[PDB]
Amino acid sequence: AKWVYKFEEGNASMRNLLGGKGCNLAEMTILGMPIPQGFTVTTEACTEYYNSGKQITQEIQDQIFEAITWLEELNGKKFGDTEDPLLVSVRSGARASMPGMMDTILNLGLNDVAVEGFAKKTGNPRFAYDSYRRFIQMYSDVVMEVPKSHFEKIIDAMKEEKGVHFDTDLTADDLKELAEKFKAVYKEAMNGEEFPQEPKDQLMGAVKAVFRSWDNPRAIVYRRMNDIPGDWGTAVNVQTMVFGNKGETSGTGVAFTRNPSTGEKGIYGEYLINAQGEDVVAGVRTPQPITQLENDMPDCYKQFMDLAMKLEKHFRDMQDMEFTIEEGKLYFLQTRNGKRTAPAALQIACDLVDEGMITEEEAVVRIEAKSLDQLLHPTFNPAALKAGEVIGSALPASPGAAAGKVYFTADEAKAAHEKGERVILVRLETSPEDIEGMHAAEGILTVRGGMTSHAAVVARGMGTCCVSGCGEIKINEEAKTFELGGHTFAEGDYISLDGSTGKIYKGDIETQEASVSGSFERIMVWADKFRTLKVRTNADTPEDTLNAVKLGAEGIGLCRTEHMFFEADRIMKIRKMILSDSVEAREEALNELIPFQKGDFKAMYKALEGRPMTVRYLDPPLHEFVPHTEEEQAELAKNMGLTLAEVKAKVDELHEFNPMMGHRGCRLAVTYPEIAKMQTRAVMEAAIEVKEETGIDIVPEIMIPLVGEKKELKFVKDVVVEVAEQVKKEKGSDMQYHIGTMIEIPRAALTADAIAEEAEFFSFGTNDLTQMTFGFSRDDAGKFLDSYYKAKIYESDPFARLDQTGVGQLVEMAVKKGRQTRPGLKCGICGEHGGDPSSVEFCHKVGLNYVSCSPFRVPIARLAAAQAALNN
Amino acid sequence: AKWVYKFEEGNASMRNLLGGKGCNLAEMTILGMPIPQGFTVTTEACTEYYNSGKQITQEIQDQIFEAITWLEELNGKKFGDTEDPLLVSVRSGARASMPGMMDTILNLGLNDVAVEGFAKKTGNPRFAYDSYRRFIQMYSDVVMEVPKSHFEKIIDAMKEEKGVHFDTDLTADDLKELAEKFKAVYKEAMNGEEFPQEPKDQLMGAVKAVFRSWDNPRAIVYRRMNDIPGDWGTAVNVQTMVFGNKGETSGTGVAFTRNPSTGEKGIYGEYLINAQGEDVVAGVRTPQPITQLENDMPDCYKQFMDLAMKLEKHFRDMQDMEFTIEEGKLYFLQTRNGKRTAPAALQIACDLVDEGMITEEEAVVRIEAKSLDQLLHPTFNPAALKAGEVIGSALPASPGAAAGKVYFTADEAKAAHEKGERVILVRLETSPEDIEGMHAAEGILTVRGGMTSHAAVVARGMGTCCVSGCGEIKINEEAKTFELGGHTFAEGDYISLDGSTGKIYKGDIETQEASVSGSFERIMVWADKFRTLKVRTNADTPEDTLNAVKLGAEGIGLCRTEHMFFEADRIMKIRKMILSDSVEAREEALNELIPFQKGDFKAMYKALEGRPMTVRYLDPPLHEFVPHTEEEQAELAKNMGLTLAEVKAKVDELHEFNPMMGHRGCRLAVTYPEIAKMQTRAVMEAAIEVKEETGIDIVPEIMIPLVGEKKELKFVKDVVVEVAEQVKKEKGSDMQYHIGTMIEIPRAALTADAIAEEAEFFSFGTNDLTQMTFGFSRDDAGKFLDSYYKAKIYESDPFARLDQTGVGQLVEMAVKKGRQTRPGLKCGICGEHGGDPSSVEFCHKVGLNYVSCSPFRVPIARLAAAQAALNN
Ligand SMILES: Nc1ncnc2c1ncn2[C@@H]1O[C@H](COP(=O)(O)OP(=O)(O)NP(=O)(O)O)[C@@H](O)[C@H]1O
Ligand SMILES: Nc1ncnc2c1ncn2[C@@H]1O[C@H](COP(=O)(O)OP(=O)(O)NP(=O)(O)O)[C@@H](O)[C@H]1O
Repeated sequence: AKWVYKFEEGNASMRNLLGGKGCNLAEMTILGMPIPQGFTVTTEACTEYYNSGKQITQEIQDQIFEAITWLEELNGKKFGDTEDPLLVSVRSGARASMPGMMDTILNLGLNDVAVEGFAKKTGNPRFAYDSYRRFIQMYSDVVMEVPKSHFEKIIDAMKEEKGVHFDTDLTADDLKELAEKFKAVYKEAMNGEEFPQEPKDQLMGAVKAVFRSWDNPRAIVYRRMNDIPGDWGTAVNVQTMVFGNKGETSGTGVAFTRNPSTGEKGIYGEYLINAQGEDVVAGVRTPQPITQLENDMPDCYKQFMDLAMKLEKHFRDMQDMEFTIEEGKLYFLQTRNGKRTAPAALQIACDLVDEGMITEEEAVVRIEAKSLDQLLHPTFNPAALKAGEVIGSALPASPGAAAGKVYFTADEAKAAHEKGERVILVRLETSPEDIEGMHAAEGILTVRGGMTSHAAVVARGMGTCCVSGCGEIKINEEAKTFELGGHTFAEGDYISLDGSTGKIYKGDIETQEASVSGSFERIMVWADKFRTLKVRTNADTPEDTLNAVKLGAEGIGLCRTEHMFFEADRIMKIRKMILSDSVEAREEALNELIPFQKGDFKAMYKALEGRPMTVRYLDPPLHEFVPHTEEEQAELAKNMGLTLAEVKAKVDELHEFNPMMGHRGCRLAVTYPEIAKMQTRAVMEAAIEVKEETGIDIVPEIMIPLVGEKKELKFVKDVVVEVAEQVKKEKGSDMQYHIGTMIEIPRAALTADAIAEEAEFFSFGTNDLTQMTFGFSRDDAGKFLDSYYKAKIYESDPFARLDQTGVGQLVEMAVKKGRQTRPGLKCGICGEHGGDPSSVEFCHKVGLNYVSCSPFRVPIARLAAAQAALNN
Repeated sequence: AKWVYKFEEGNASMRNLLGGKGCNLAEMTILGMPIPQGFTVTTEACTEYYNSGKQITQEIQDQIFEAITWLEELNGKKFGDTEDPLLVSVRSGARASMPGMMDTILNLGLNDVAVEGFAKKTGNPRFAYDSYRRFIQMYSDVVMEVPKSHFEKIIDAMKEEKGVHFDTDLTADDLKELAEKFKAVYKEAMNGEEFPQEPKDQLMGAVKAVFRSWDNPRAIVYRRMNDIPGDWGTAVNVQTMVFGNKGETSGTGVAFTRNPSTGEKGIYGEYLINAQGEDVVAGVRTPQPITQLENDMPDCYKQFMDLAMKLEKHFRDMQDMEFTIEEGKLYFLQTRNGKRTAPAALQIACDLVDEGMITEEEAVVRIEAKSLDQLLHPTFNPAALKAGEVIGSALPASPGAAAGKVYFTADEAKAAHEKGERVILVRLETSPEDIEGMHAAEGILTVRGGMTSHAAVVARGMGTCCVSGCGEIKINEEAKTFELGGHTFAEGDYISLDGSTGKIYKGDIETQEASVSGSFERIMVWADKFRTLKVRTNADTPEDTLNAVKLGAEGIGLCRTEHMFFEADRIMKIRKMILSDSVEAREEALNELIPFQKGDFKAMYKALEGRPMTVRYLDPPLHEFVPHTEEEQAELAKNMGLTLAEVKAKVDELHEFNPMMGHRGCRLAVTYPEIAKMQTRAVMEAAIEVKEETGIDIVPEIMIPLVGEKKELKFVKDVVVEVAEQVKKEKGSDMQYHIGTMIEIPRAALTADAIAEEAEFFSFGTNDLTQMTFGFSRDDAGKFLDSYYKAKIYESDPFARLDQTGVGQLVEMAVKKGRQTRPGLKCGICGEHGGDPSSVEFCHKVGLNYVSCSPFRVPIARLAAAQAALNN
């Protein structure tokens, strides 16, 4: 059946068939707009391809060519024809937006003859070859593997030798020449083979390699970053060209109907006099401000002006738009919802709602939950900024205060950042090839490329400062240095940028905390209103507490209690207990902890103010609390009066093949019910008084880690209660208090109906359940983990994102089961997953009471709650 | 309800309710044997009791005393009266036969007063008073907690002060003496509270206790061994007492209806005049052969014999019977299927099946499959035994070559077997309390006790050797020595024990392999004829295939690949490989093993003779295939151009916190597919060659470990399928092969449906699965497991008995979801749960094509796969 569609034959509501591109392309057409005519091979073909074993069925290929013919007819020219040839572009696009990640080829169907036809038919040879070097360039770079630098340097070395600065300055001589060299590049790079002369070769060649784009390395990166199933595929758009390389009254631009950094109303973008779209999107040549095209083409801009506010309305959201003017005749190639900063993200929403185009529901919904992390990135200290040593100033591509140490590629910057380093990456061009870098880096500095460049839209997206098109940079790539201002910067040296001023700095500038702005707060009342999951916070100190509470969090979900045991005033008391041979001896020494931890629990409860807290009883194994240093073993052995060969014997004894799975947690509490009881008293006595002290009521939750058998937790909770019951009788407190569990071990989940006979609550630590379920531990894992992403085996970080398909089955089962035995059972999530919005939604969906996250993630959790509800 | 049944009110089928010892007194009473009329309070009382916060209800209490009144009427004696009292036995016997794991009290209904009325009645004060110190004893111990260490000394402090060598020798006044001191002993520990003289209060206090028995520490251990469920509890019996301790015409005993060790046919059992059963039973005295009762009183002999033969006949099973002569009269007290050894248990069945009394089927179902482990126990080297310095000798109460270092208490013995010693237990007596020892002991040596004893029997069932009743020995528990014939021995001294002669040996006698009787071989036939499961083995070498094979093993279910690097001529290569700077350096270093490994398979392929083999690829992390010593480290560097700095650089890096959850197994081939190829080559080449030579058909199974994702196994599998077809092209081979996957990560059995699409078989490596379903290690589970069993947290050992409840869930789910996409899907299990009968059944029942257990456990799988085929 139909593998090929015509723009007119389609609409925005046909996105899964033709992409966001051909579905807005079609849409733009059906809007009557000046959109160059073409067709789309649907994402079904892409699929057929991989199952046609990276090939095109005789059927799907005839439809392509059959459709091409159709374009000829309409245009009045034949494909890659000899004299008056039809010229096409071969564009990609997935179901979703992944700016500059996949590839596109331009001017497809110029052979060795047609360029002469072309030259003569347009009476413009400068133009013909520019478009032909451009074909061999793009085509060979993408269809084959021949990299840009080659073409980038050749097109370089030649303007040098020729003593020219701009592309617009090469003669048709140099371009025909360059044409020759570009095919030399090709014929070379591929042991003999010469550049495909038949457009039916060119055409099929592109379509295929654009399907292939789907799995570019960089594409697999953007997809993980944004939870995109690597299986969707991409459609290939075949669109009849419109040429901007045709002179002064011709040229190419891209724009956002509103600011994508600031959020501000009114056009934003760039344009490039006499140029094809690539140079601009592809961060290859630095273009000028859009105000130019306004000034020096007051008409084509007024037209563009209208059509932009059309599309804004038609789509009811701020749009990024690709366009070309060919000889004073403006053309719209693309439109989409611009990827923006979170600060921007929010401003627009409030705006559109305020104006009246979108509701308060549509707002909360569209916002990319994760970008909220940006809103708490530290900004510069004014005085420090005002004293930093300016060395230069380029484009404010992406906002942010980025102080770091320079690397000249991505893989390195990433590694430097994955060491502990704060990295600033420095690059010739603004590229989506460097996405591994841009993400790693605190900041990005480039010599060329504009804010409209792909990378930029995407950098504004992730939350990476950018400063682009700094043509005053020299990059010394053998030396691994670069020159700007007066100096030369060595790899590792501190530069600092400001994606807001644009001004660049030698050195490393101070950063203070950041302010949370208005619209943020407006947005925050809506989610808060539409959501039904409560947002907790993983937090172990009153201070961590105040921070989350300030952001707008409702309780502590996980409050870990291992630091109460670690600290100088602490670590002795516990160390004593471990070396105690008598049980009373162990009791006795832990006891000397009680005034300490109770004073902790009071400091917390004070900060807490009646919000719930799930306190986490002692997690890890004793050997985490013993001295592995002989210095502190001998000291210890005197502190009590033993031979160092007993304390050394104890550790040795407590030591473990696998720490992840020792006599730890609930298995510990069992053999040493004493620690259980001790923490019971502190919590209770701290709770009771701080209620008696503040008047605000408290209902302690007590959480037991690493359970997996009902009878196990049974034994343990029986202890706690007694202690809670006595502390009560003593004090004479009627105080409600809950005892529940961590569901972190599968069997705990698998038997959730047994466990629930005991657990008053369930707390899901998928951090730990994901280790157990997967079989790898967080740490040692990294060893394969990246080799996995690049290979498409895990399309998400199981420790960063709750693996619903597997780990998730357990999460649900433990709910469906736990609640069957106890229907009014509360459940929470508290991992790192507790703040990933995929995890957050899913948790709203399998029936959670709450999610808990890091203080500074509470708002990702709150908006991610807002949307989990509305979307169901 | 009817919480109480007269003996006449019951039968065989009321076993779960009357308990075992219930349905037997009922059964036997109906057949009308000389059973002393008593009555049975039901096992449901046990439950009601427990449930009732461990108290007795009014109705139960009422139901008891009412029969106590019926009990009087027949006896013509008002219970525990003063002039002519009614004296009862309060006995315990669960629905399961846990010999002497349970308490029972003799002679309840006696006190200072009633004792006197008895001696006036019975006109025999030495007896009258003996039985009041007995009841005083057996009560103080069971209901309270006073130890036999005490009582058994004041008794000896009397047989020394009164200068007698026997208990018989003691005048009624020593007993008037021995009696009170006992009460002195009792009160001492009861806070100034004395013995109860309440024929009523004594009863309730006694019952309560007998119900409490079910959770007896020995019991619990015994319930962990024979898989008895921990919720069944115990029924309780109050029976009229007859008297073996009256005179020279009275006496007690017990006798098997066949040799319970060697299965020999005919009567076997001992006897003791002038004592109540407990003497023989508790292994507190040494009895004489029943040959004795044959000369003394041959009517009672001949009475007894007949009923033993009628008893076997009625139960179609070698009975274990208890009798007590009260003055020329005989009285049957007890009966049960006679716990035997694996030897005997095969014997009888074949005999019973011959004779014409049990079906071929039956023969199978009722052989404790797990016992066949004794079967392969090594036999004392005959030449080395002909040398053996025999020092003394006694009752061969249980068979076997027991050899190892001696300890004086159960725990000293067990704690020695933890470290890994081969221990021999040395005891005053054979007692059912010394169990942790009987389990960990290679055999046991007691000064006093019979072959018809409690512990004795439990020794035989376990397959544990026991030489009992060696009057010679003198234990010096202080110094921890014993003086026997030759010399005095020290805690740890090596000796051996021929349990088949009860001949002792000074020294650690050399041992050797053992064979299997034609009786085993006969049963093995009846196994296969009846089982649905196939059975393979965990085998790495031709020696161990050949071994497995001949035991019944069909093919191999799990061949490990590790030694192929472990080994001498192998390790340099993987060591050469790890340190390889290039993939090229790898492949190079790698291909050098192919020759080594290739034969290592051609080897196994002439050994399987067509039997299928499951080949696990490499599993561990590289840090295992390196020198973990710093001397070790440098020596390899000198051999490959490097230095300590370069070696440690690796050996350091290769380090993981938890290597169980490490970059290992399937995750290795992801980043180093060079091995997968290498391994695929070593196998594929060897297969055909051998297939082509012998002319036997060979179809390789290949199994990838630590798979938890579908895409994950295909990548490794794709690597495999290329090398495989590359060899097949080379050799012009059509050799089909199968690529399956272990299932040992929980995320695989979860997503079974996805996995089976790529994997041609599931193989259940139950062991890491357990370790991960439980969230803990086995190498590390010593430190709490003990608590857990003792505390009843865990009933069974999760690393030996397949956990049907939790882990079993994933298994089913795996075979379900798995077979939903590959109907033909073969799945087998290779754990240590592949030689556990209980585990095997669940496997049978769910649909595992086969089971695979270690070569020396194949006869257990066989029988068990046979039993479970039937019993389902
Ligand atoms: N038929 C065409 N005629 C003239 N210019 C075109 C044509 N098709 C695409 N372009 C331009 O060439 C550049 C590349 O096309 P495009 O398919 O949008 O890829 P991209 O913009 O680089 N990445 P993305 O926008 O996310 O798909 C853009 O500037 C387009 O506007
Ligand atoms: N009413 C009785 N009269 C005489 N002897 C009795 C009586 N009741 C029990 N006995 C004997 O006392 C001894 C112990 O009692 P018993 O209830 O059988 O526990 P056990 O044999 O020691 N262990 P178990 O076999 O598991 O129940 C046995 O030797 C009995 O034969």
